[PDB]
Amino acid sequence: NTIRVIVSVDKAKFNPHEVLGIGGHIVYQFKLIPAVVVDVPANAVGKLKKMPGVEKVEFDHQAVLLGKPSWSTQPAQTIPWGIERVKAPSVWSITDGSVSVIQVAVLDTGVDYDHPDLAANIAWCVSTLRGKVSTKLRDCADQNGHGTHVIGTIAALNNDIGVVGVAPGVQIYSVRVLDARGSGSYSDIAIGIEQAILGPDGVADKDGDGIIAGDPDDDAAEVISMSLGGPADDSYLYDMIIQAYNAGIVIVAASGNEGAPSPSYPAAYPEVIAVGAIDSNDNIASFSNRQPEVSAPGVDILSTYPDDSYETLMGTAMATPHVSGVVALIQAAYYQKYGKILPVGTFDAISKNTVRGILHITADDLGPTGWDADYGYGVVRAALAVQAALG
Ligand SMILES: [Ca+2]
Ligand SMILES: [Ca+2]
Ligand SMILES: [Ca+2]
Ligand SMILES: [Ca+2]
Ligand SMILES: [Ca+2]
Ligand SMILES: [Ca+2]
Repeated sequence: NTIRVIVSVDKAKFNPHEVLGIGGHIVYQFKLIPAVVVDVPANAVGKLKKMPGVEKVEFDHQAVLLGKPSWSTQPAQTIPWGIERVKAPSVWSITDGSVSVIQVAVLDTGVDYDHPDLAANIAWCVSTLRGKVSTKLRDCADQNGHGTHVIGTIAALNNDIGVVGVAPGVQIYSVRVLDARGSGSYSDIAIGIEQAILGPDGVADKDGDGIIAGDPDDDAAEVISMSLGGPADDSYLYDMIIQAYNAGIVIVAASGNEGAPSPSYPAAYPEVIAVGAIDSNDNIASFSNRQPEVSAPGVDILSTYPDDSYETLMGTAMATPHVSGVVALIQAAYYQKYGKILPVGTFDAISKNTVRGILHITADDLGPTGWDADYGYGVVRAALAVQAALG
């Protein structure tokens, strides 16, 4: 019948009605890139490619969650091993992430938005599934569990129940881009990245000052966390990754669980921090795809899970939110002190002047000395990173 594609367009020359004319459907017109998600009959893909103003026709590829059940806890608050491993709790007196301009967007299976250990930190929920952007909580709710678990590793509340996140005061945007089985289309994921930049108010840079992340006048997230991965590198997705990066947003993603030689997408992009998984003995997990940028706890990870529950999962998906939490603590501390955020930085940054530079120099260097193919620069450490940021 119909196939989903994403066209990159010249906006002066492209007419969406010409798509409608061939028996297609306009799914989503991106605000931040010159591209449109459309459905067209198979027979019309040729006609699309020749339409005026159509510069590229790309097909809609699939990504999957990167977390699975490993195999449960007392009634009091438990501190999962990985939260102490990334040296987070000592930071909280300085900041636990509750600086008001900071939000972390988690693009995943949705969230148990009323979970007692998460609810006070869930600031906004949206779903982009099938290219239909919804802020109905019933569409945003997690039907899988994975997204709830990831968000609790970042931001579960520090109190007397449940668990606790790396940045337990930080505001979360849950952006639902993966269905009940944890599969997601690249189109929905790119609409999700866009929504994290646009934020609740639907405008990227509302006062027109060119500042998006770290502007208190805007509601852009400062961190986008993607515990998911795909095999394809598509130009429109990368264009959206670059918009986020250029908005000053730190992007973090799981390297993948295939023990493959390099990270999946979007982790593999230069502008994204790829995260590998360690276990509780500081060994790299054998499933962890290699050549990550940093590594973090990703085996036997206890966190929140629907409905008002807790679960132990494993995968590079569980490692990623540890790193996203550390980044939130870095930006929050930096803003608290200076009234601005740090630049994101690059894959090979090695200075205290960028988020990624801090992460790399303060990471616990494991296995062979320096960056290696298993650990990346090593295991992220919040207490040291914040010390570097503020120094
Ligand atoms: Ca913000
Ligand atoms: Ca708690
Ligand atoms: Ca906004
Ligand atoms: Ca602004
Ligand atoms: Ca401003
Ligand atoms: Ca090393």
